[PDB]
Amino acid sequence: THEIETVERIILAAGSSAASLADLTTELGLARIAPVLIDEILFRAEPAPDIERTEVAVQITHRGETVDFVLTLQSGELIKAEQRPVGDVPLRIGYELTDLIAELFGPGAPRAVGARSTNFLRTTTSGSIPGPSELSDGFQAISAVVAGCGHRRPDLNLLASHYRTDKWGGLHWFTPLYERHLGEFRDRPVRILEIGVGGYNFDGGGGESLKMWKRYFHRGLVFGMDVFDKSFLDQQRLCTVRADQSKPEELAAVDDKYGPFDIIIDDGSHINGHVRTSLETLFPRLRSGGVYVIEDLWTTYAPGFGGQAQCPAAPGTTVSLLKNLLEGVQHEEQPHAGSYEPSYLERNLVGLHTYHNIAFLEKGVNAEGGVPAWVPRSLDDIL
Amino acid sequence: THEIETVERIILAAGSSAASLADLTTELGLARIAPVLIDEILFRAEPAPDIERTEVAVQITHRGETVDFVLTLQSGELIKAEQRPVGDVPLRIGYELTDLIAELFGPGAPRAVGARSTNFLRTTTSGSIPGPSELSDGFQAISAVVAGCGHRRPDLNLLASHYRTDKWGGLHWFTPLYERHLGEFRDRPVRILEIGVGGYNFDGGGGESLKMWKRYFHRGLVFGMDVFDKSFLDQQRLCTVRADQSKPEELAAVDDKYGPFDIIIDDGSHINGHVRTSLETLFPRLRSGGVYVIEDLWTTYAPGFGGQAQCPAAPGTTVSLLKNLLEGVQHEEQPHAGSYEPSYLERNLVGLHTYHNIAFLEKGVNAEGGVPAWVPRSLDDI
Amino acid sequence: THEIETVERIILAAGSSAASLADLTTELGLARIAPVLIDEILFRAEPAPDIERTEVAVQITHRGETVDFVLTLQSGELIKAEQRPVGDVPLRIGYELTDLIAELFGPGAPRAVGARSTNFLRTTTSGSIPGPSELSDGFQAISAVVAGCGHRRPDLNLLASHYRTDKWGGLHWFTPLYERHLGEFRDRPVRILEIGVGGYNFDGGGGESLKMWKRYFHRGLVFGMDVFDKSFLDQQRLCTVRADQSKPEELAAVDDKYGPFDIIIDDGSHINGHVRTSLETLFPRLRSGGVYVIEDLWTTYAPGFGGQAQCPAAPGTTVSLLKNLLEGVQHEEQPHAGSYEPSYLERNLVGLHTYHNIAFLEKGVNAEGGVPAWVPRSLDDIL
Amino acid sequence: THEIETVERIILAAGSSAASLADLTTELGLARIAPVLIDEILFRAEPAPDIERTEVAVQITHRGETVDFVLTLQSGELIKAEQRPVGDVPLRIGYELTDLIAELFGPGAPRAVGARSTNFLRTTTSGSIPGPSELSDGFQAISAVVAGCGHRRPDLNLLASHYRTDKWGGLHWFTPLYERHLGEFRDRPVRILEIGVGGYNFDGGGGESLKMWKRYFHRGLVFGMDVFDKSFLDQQRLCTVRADQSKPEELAAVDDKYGPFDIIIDDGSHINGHVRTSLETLFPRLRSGGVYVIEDLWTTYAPGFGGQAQCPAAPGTTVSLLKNLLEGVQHEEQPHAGSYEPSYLERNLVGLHTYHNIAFLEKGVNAEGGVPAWVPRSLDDI
Ligand SMILES: Nc1ncnc2c1ncn2[C@@H]1O[C@H](CSCC[C@H](N)C(=O)O)[C@@H](O)[C@H]1O
Ligand SMILES: Nc1ncnc2c1ncn2[C@@H]1O[C@H](CSCC[C@H](N)C(=O)O)[C@@H](O)[C@H]1O
Ligand SMILES: Nc1ncnc2c1ncn2[C@@H]1O[C@H](CSCC[C@H](N)C(=O)O)[C@@H](O)[C@H]1O
Ligand SMILES: Nc1ncnc2c1ncn2[C@@H]1O[C@H](CSCC[C@H](N)C(=O)O)[C@@H](O)[C@H]1O
Ligand SMILES: [Mg+2]
Ligand SMILES: [Mg+2]
Ligand SMILES: [Mg+2]
Ligand SMILES: [Mg+2]
Repeated sequence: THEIETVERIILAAGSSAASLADLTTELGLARIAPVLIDEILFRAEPAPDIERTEVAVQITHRGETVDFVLTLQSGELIKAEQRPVGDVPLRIGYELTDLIAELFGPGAPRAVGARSTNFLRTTTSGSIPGPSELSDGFQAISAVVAGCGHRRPDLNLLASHYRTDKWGGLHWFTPLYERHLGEFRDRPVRILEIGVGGYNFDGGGGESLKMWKRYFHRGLVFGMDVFDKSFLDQQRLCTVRADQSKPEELAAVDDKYGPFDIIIDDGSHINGHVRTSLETLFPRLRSGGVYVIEDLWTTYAPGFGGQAQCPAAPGTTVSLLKNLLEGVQHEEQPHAGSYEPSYLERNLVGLHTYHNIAFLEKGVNAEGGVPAWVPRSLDDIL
Repeated sequence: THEIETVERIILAAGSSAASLADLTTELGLARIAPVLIDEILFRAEPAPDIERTEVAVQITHRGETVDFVLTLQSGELIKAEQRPVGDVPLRIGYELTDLIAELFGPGAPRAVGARSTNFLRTTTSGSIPGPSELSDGFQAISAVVAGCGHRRPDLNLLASHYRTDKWGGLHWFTPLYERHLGEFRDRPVRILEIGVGGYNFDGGGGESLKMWKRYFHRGLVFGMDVFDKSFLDQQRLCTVRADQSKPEELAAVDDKYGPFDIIIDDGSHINGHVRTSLETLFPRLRSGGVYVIEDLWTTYAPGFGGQAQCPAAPGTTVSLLKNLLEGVQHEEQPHAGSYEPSYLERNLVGLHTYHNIAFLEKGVNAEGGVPAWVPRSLDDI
Repeated sequence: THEIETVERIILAAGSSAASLADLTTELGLARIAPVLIDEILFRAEPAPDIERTEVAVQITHRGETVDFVLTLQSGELIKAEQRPVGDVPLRIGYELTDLIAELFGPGAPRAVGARSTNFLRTTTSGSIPGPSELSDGFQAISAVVAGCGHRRPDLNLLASHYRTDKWGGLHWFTPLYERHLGEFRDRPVRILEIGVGGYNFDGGGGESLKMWKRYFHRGLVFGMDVFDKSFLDQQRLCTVRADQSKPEELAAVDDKYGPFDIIIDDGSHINGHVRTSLETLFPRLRSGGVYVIEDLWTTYAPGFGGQAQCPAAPGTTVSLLKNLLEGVQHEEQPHAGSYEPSYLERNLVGLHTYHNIAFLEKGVNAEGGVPAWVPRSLDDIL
Repeated sequence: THEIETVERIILAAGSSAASLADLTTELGLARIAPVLIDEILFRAEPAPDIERTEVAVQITHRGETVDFVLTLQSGELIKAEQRPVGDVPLRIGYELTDLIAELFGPGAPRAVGARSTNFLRTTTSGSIPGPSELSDGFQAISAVVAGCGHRRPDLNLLASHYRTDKWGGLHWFTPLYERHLGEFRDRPVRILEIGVGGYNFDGGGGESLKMWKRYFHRGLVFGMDVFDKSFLDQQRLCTVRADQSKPEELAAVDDKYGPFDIIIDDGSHINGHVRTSLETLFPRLRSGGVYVIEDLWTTYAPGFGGQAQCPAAPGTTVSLLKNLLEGVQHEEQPHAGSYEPSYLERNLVGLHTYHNIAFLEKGVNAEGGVPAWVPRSLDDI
């Protein structure tokens, strides 16, 4: 929890004042911040290009202190980093700590120039003209690390295919919809909760969507909730929590410890009652201006999921809930006793987006007022 | 019809090849195109700033030919243009015809530099530092005209307030939602249909929203359908049509004459049956990738509009329709005991956006396939 | 200085974590934050529409505390606000304090829905159908206040015409260039310095550009430096400083007290030596990744400005400086003794943008390395 | 020439009216257009994912006619397409011709939903939950093809690395600067000229940058000029031309045949005189609002490239030229003792962008007027 807190403080400083970032850099120090930034460069530079073992140095300096890391990249292998000297590495990237913190965790347009220093094959051990492979592999190696040092907008469809989540590809085509409804939050220091880590009780299974969310939300903290243990996936900005979406107390404990959440995604049991329980408990805890997403609406018709093989969808099914939420947004126009008090969902659901197998709920203040009484409601009133 | 066609050709060439624009400029000529561009400038420069009567010259040149216009701006007065010599007018703007066509009807980011020439008070009415009012009115006048010569993104909320449509302000707050769902089409040569011009049978009334759509869609042709005549609102890129949204034949005639439409907006009678008839007839005619919008969902509960004062909403009411459209998007996941072929709305509705008093329908191909049979449907399958 | 500090803390919290904003709201309290937000609504809602005197209520609530303000709008008059009851004002806007802080000072896309509550003529004292003026003036009045409650992107050309600065209109056409080079910083908590407040020694003169920068940078602190007093213009997010751009010590004192600056604009004396002194002293103090802007390059040829009526421009003139800066960006490719050490401007100028009467300097690390020795430099080397 | 013209007509119609697209689809027909679209899909879907041989079907329909293609993807292998029946292929993508034309060559935001149909493993090779590799390879294959069917914004840095051009990586870092200055033209039907195809006189060499420009400008026609033959690189939207940048007649011939150009990039000999000759001849031919780019400013100091090893840079060297262009932008503010008429570069250069080893020149109208005579020029004037 102190670890998540330290990464968060760096993320927030990246988007704050110069004085705030200076205070944090002075407080934590280069030795402590550097490894967090190298961890990000490794996660973002993946995957390594199809090249022979090639070393690339990253040097971070701050107020007279400098730390050097040598990253090793090779076709089909996890990129590795080591705090080591760089004098014999002809591929080098240099950064002021303030610049690298912004490059990785800063909001706003990626910088096109001036964020770093570069040394590319200024000396070659081969001879005078560097070998073809040496030159080719060099270009690819330094380019891969540079790509991992920044926050250039990624393509969520490509990320989904790379991390192997079923949010994109033949089973579902949700990623462009996520870009539409969540893209305005990409530069924001978000806390995202996804219910359903993936992999069920299979050992070593799941986390694909969580890694995608970590990559897309460069300033985000990703939380994954599952009834089964997923602690093996825990990493920088990615925390798994063991909890049951059927139990309101367990849901509230997740929010009490890791919330509040800007975005909540239901991709869990798909059991009709669990979807409803999760929305009733977490929608009031969701940040106002946030988005609640329900994936796999098809379970509405599957008895094995507490659904009913009937259309219109049976009450207590996800499609019936979505239809009621739709009418709820119009609560102020509905016939009601003056004493009527709107439900939480009626007052706090400002937008409903329904697509195939997915719904997006926008939380906000639904209180613009019903059509005034002085508006004609009949030709009788017109006349 | 030839007039609407000429403006359309200019708009389409503005986003085409150099050869296509060259061919159109050669065929129509400067004398014909320039008045279309001046009309746009007058429409987009409005309103005139709070200044005393001030003249600004606009000169358009093309392949050895040049035409001069002098615009007159004054507080509270309609901006006027006359084809006259620039002469002594000390506020001047010059353009190559190609640059002005792109500036007014071109897609893409507004140019920040190099699109025109300018002369500002090289000669004053004193012979030296101009009078305080001459300088202030001069800056305001030339700035107003230049603003009218481009396609810089407008604020739809401010346009709705300026043109006085109820789409924004206290009765409704729809304009930001329109920006969200129609913003991607602002650079497109769209044909927009709004059912409901406004003003009912009152003389000289309506057209506020149509003027807003003309200002927002700088490459768009705006069509307003109304059961009553609204020909007095007719102007460049803005055509009114007399037709009844309750009658499928009249809706089809509107589409056959002025379609197809990228965007259709129902802001008409608000009578439940008319909303259903308009959607059933025009949704199939809407361009795929287009957006159908229904305003005033409240009439769902008003008996005077064919509504029923009950909740859940009665069958045959707009909210009930929206709930059925929502379920139809999931048609591939629904149980179908025998041969089923999806309805048009099930197959062509890809997205439903429901807010307070407004719904946005995205038309497309809804055929990604239902969940495959090999997917577990129960722990017994597990 | 405690005032600037308090507005800054609110601005930074608007773009931080939920916990950070909660901590600040709890610390300062609604009573202290509310007036800062009302001050912004008045500055941004200006000008009032051409309407008869109309009242619009803004109500801000936070954790069981609520404060009500009544804004009065009238054709040709400064919008006024008073902490007052709202029961008899039929035009009302309601906000949670967290939502209003983000709406005014938050980074990111303006919210399209759910940020506030609205009451529009639910009761009219006139009768049942409100009068035409009453209805028309109402629409305009509430719309104007709503526009002042947010950060919807403004048009810098229109702002320049409204505030009456010569950056746009016949004398200059710089505002679209400012949008191009400074637009990526609009959502950033910037500190901007403009040298030249305007109005010279004329009493009550100047500040037009400063008000424009305050309006455009909704999260920004605007600083205006002038040899003459301009304290009468001082307001929320807008501080004037008496200092001389000819004196390096006075320039450094401005940066020591109000810096560091993300953006510095020279629109002052236009005296060739003052432009050079200002750039030599403040470019090293400018934030890396920031922009230095020099307006009115025409003084390069005006003897009355220490210029020379000659072309090519004489050494010590702004155009000559810009040409040397241009060559300086290529310092690594220039013939030099190996011992050569790049100047500050050579090492820290990554981009030079020259337009008519204006130049934009991008500060960053100019250290990608010169063309390697192993690159053929002659057909002799080729053969 | 007719082939380049047919692809150009398709691209222009993709951003035109419904009527214009309808007319082109009727005139050319599905049989003619579909192979152009399949060629784009193969170019944009590359590279194939690291999978075992997998087939993906693409079906395009138009007014009662439908054609089927089966694409084959395999690790390290060139993606192949064949016009064959979809048959049993379990990975399928369907498109209406109009939707596919817009998806590949349309301007504007990529569509997030409704642009196509899809079938994914409705039948597996086991009869039940597909084999682990069948499912993984299936997701990768269909995703790769769908990616190739659209105009989603690419990362120019990644494209430069994928196509292996030195515009990015250790020798140069220009691609983000290209995104800044050319990004606004990505949705435009551009004609781009790069002087310098690459590969010199080595057999089979060059074209890396030309392939990058084709991928980035999804509506663009790419032209590569080189003194040596590069016809082997010729492909859809990518034409090589043999011409000498030292010879004004050859540069004019390139423009007369394949112009006018929205963007011209000098990455050729790097010989100082050739850079000056190319700019003097082609800048007047460049579209106003267009961008002229000069790479490799370092040759300014290299005697083997006509440079002089001195600083300040010698007259007749590229850096000296850039310094003179910078001063020319201020031509209206310069003292002119007698009648002066500005040069072409003074009148048509509106912006100069100088970075390390690269310059971006914006062409436009540089005529805002010098400072008016009534402006004080001295405290004596004050
Ligand atoms: N009651 C419950 N509470 C929480 N998680 C549950 C649950 N029942 C099942 N789950 C988990 O929900 C997950 C659904 S699979 C999630 C896949 C992942 N989101 C991706 O897109 O890659 C499984 O891992 C399962 O263990
Ligand atoms: N059956 C029908 N067919 C078409 N238009 C109809 C109609 N019944 C009523 N209308 C028209 O629908 C309009 C509704 S008011 C439209 C307001 C306008 N869109 C604005 O925002 O400014 C009226 O002008 C009315 O005459
Ligand atoms: N040496 C100096 N140091 C600082 N400011 C100076 C100065 N000499 C003159 N100035 C101030 O520079 C200003 C130039 S006018 C600035 C106009 C303003 N930026 C706008 O665009 O609206 C004058 O107010 C003048 O008093
Ligand atoms: N006079 C001349 N006219 C045209 N091309 C020339 C030339 N002299 C040399 N060239 C060509 O200029 C090219 C320079 S290398 C181009 C690299 C390519 N743009 C890339 O980024 O991948 C060589 O292919 C060379 O043959
Ligand atoms: Mg799932
Ligand atoms: Mg309405
Ligand atoms: Mg000035
Ligand atoms: Mg090069």
